Amino acid sequence: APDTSVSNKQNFSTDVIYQIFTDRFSDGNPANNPTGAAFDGTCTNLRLYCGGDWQGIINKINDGYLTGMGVTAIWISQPVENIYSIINYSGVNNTAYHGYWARDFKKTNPAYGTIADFQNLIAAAHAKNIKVIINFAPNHTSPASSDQPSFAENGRLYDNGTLLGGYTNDTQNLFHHNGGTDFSTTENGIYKNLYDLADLNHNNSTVDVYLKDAIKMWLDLGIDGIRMDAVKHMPFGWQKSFMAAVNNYKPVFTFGEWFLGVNEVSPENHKFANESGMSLLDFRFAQKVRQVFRDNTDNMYGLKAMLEGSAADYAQVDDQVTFIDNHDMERFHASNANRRKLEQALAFTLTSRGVPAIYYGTEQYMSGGTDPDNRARIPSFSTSTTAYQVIQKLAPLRKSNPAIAYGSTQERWINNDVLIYERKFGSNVAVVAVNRNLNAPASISGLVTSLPQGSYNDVLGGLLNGNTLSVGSGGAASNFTLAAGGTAVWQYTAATATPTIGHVGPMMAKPGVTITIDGRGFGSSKGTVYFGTTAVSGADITSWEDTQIKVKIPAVAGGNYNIKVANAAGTASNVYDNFEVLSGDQVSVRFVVNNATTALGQNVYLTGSVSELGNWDPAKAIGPMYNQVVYQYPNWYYDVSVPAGKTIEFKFLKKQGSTVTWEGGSNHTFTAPSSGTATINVNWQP
Ligand SMILES: OC[C@H]1O[C@H](O[C@H]2[C@H](O)[C@@H](O)[C@@H](O[C@H]3[C@H](O)[C@@H](O)[C@@H](O[C@H]4[C@H](O)[C@@H](O)[C@@H](O[C@H]5[C@H](O)[C@@H](O)[C@@H](O[C@H]6[C@H](O)[C@@H](O)[C@@H](O[C@H]7[C@H](O)[C@@H](O)[C@H](O)O[C@@H]7CO)O[C@@H]6CO)O[C@@H]5CO)O[C@@H]4CO)O[C@@H]3CO)O[C@@H]2CO)[C@H](O)[C@@H](O)[C@@H]1O
Ligand SMILES: OC[C@H]1O[C@H](O[C@H]2[C@H](O)[C@@H](O)[C@@H](O[C@H]3[C@H](O)[C@@H](O)[C@@H](O[C@H]4[C@H](O)[C@@H](O)[C@H](O)O[C@@H]4CO)O[C@@H]3CO)O[C@@H]2CO)[C@H](O)[C@@H](O)[C@@H]1O
Ligand SMILES: OC[C@H]1O[C@H](O[C@H]2[C@H](O)[C@@H](O)[C@@H](O[C@H]3[C@H](O)[C@@H](O)[C@@H](O[C@H]4[C@H](O)[C@@H](O)[C@H](O)O[C@@H]4CO)O[C@@H]3CO)O[C@@H]2CO)[C@H](O)[C@@H](O)[C@@H]1O
Ligand SMILES: OC[C@H]1O[C@H](O[C@H]2[C@H](O)[C@@H](O)[C@@H](O)O[C@@H]2CO)[C@H](O)[C@@H](O)[C@@H]1O
Ligand SMILES: OC[C@H]1O[C@H](O)[C@H](O)[C@@H](O)[C@@H]1O
Ligand SMILES: [Ca+2]
Ligand SMILES: [Ca+2]
Ligand SMILES: [Ca+2]
Repeated sequence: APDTSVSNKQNFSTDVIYQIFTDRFSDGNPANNPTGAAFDGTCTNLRLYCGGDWQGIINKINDGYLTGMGVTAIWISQPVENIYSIINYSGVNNTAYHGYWARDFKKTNPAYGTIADFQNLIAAAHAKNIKVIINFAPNHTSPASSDQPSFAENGRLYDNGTLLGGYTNDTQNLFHHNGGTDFSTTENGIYKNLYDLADLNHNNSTVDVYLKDAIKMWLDLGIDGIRMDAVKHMPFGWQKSFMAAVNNYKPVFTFGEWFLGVNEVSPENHKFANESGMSLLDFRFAQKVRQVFRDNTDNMYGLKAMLEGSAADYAQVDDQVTFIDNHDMERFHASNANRRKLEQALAFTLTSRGVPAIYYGTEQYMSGGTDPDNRARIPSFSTSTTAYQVIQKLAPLRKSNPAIAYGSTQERWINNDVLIYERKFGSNVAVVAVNRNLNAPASISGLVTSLPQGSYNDVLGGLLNGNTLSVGSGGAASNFTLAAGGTAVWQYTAATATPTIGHVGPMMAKPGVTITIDGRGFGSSKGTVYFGTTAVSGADITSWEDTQIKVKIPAVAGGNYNIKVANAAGTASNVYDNFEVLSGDQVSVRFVVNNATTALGQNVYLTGSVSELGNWDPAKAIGPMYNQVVYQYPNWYYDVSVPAGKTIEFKFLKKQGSTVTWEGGSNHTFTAPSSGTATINVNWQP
């Protein structure tokens, strides 16, 4: 099957996602509507259930609203059963309409539908070439008070109906009891509660095994991707072991939500996306887009800086999920704002690198402040809005032109208000011109592109005042006027003679697992696949065609490898780096080191005899470790994904910058569990 097929669960770069807040999209089955005080059929009280469900999504899939827009993927509110409590927060009733208050990860939220409804949704979507992503929030259960068990459902967690435990009398330690986070430090935000939500303890074997079993159930139901909620708030090492569980079973595109504020560029965020096994919602992209197109707090130079910086900071920038707003931000379109601002932000996002995700209702020009005002019921299903047509014209390009899906990004013209950028992949090219200045045209002369000589029509057909482009020899464009608020898209596609890799997924798994290599120019005859210097050919290459290769990871030592392919004739492709071969199945183990004193700025790290611990290379040591919440300095701790059942030797390090101080004595040793978790507690050896 081609890289663009709906069956490709490992690659969403050729897709356009539609963010569906289930309860607020379409009530297709009034019969499963919550009743009484938990419901408001008029959807005036945005904190109660309005009725939106999966039958409704099925209907909008079948009547062409989404397909007519060029939408090829959707993500939905967490599907698992939530508490049924109607909580009164300072005079106002609140319900789990948002799906974030889980009580049973192995059952569905009856308000959204039954398991059968979910199966029907998966089927209906796939029949229309639409992939389905589910929100999954393993960080917590629901609102709770240990001193007041009668409050809500006490954060109780059930396993397919069987009560496991609640926040009160939590002798099993299924949850954390360290108060609420103030977001002062990453560690603080991980081992303390978000709001009053019962924080799950992933170091508890029951919890660990339970959540991994739960996600497998959903994987078996046919989901095509996972949107991990609040990933900045769970142990990064545990999440890696989680992604390993997913990838070593049935790999599907996964990304997490890690909020970044305006002007916030986070190295931790980059590292998580680069090493966790999942990508992230591109807040850095979203926030800059809002600054430039919405709030006028930066110009095109800032937009360019964001594009160049992110392409360098993210190992797989093409896996980051882009957007201009979502369920937590104020809607991009302000009540009194010119609609062209939203339309340009949309065109920009749809033609930029990554995986575009449009928040439901954006195309209907919905406005609204922060939660819950940004979650109003979609006002209409009109295909006649300009925004709807913008998506309709550009969304399909991610499928037809690989430059948009996998291409590099290069600025070709720029000033305060204008940015003309080029996407390029193999012989494919796309040039996008945007003039955010709604009052002043711009004279574009000296524009040089990779477009072959000829005349190119604006793919938007002048919808956003774009124009035709005339390209001479050398790719030099003839002088033209870019209209005020003008947005144009010119593109070119052609066969690629040389094997070219545009995407690989998953990027982390153990030997034997099948990975998907997408691109162009692979040829129809099986060639060769390389993991580092190791060559794979023949039977282990399950299938091979021009745009997609399915190949089993060879049994090489755990580590980071460069992926490359060669066609049947032996012509080698470009290198797709940063592929992590795991040493085997993974388990999350907590390492605790006692009496490791340090100077301010100096931190303790973990190193060991397996790639998962960096194979003794300090530059790849695990950490910086923590020393405040669960354990206190001079004791440090960290949760780490390590190969199950392996006997591992390790040591701790104290690092100040790249300067390293090693534990003295012999290596520490332990054997990781075959499943579940474990805690290894040792003393720092001088
Ligand atoms: O020994 C003493 C005492 O200890 C224990 O009590 C402590 C608690 O255990 C501990 O958690 C802590 O709780 C306090 C909080 O730290 C503090 O912040 C405060 O919480 C308030 C909050 O300030 C209020 O704003 C209000 O919260 C609202 C939100 O503002 C709304 O936006 C809404 O939210 C929900 C969203 O609508 C949902 O979409 C979803 O959000 C998700 C996002 O959409 C998603 O993008 C993101 O990634 O993840 C989010 C989560 O999935 O969920 C949101 C949360 O439900 O609604 C909430 C609810 O109104 O109210 C909270 C609660 O009052 O106050 C807390 C109480 O003090 O500190 C406690 C005391 O130290 C023991 O439990 C106790 O018995 C002991 O006596
Ligand atoms: O955002 C939170 C901060 O995180 C990081 O801080 C870590 C330090 O870099 C790391 O050295 C360690 O800090 C411990 C000190 O090493 C240790 O000496 C002692 O600190 C003493 C200090 O020496 C003394 O002068 C002062 O009077 O009392 C301190 C004790 O409170 O304990 C420190 C831990 O409590 O761990 C830190 C994380 O907990 C970032 O480096 C920092 O920039 C961030 O602000
Ligand atoms: O692959 C090559 C070798 O790999 C493994 O060796 C690793 C060790 O097992 C591991 O402990 C670590 O070694 C560090 C020491 O633990 C640490 O004490 C220090 O050693 C210093 C020593 O303190 C000092 O007295 C002496 O003068 O210099 C030593 C350094 O030369 O740093 C060590 C790291 O350099 O990392 C080793 C891999 O680098 C296998 O165990 C080994 O058999 C392989 O040959
Ligand atoms: O002609 C090559 C040149 O094109 C672009 O330069 C623009 C510049 O961005 C505009 O602001 C204005 O100064 O016109 C120039 C072309 O004459 C590229 O930005 C530049 O890198 C490239 O060399
Ligand atoms: O600062 C709070 C928020 O205000 C507005 O919604 C901006 O568009 C957004 O970028 C910012 O994060
Ligand atoms: Ca309903
Ligand atoms: Ca947590
Ligand atoms: Ca890369």
